Amino acid sequence: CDCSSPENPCCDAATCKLRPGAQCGEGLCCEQCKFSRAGKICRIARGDDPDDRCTGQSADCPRY
Amino acid sequence: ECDCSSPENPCCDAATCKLRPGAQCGEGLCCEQCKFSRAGKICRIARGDDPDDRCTGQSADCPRYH
Repeated sequence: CDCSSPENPCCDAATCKLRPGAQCGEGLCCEQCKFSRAGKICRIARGDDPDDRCTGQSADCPRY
Repeated sequence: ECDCSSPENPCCDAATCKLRPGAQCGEGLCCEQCKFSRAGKICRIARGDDPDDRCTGQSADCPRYH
């Protein structure tokens, strides 16, 4: 399934796959079942590291 | 807090539980030896007329194509 919970409205109940038009159902870079905009900051870094940012292409917040 | 779900994962420094030097990931269909898979690698086979899902080259998840 594309959603770990059957309560999640981002997935069609009948198939447990993403509902029509949906790109995601969870993650720091998921907003109303769509990918966050590319470059949205999703993890604050410390020391001299760059902040992590959303890809536009995925719902996880990857290491930059 | 941590970059790996399990302390056994060698992709993370044991002392900090953050990604070891040079690592980009520790898990996921688009993670290969603690590095992101190449952009466009197929990571989920689709059916009917759907495009297959592909790795981004900048994340370790396998996202829905768009």
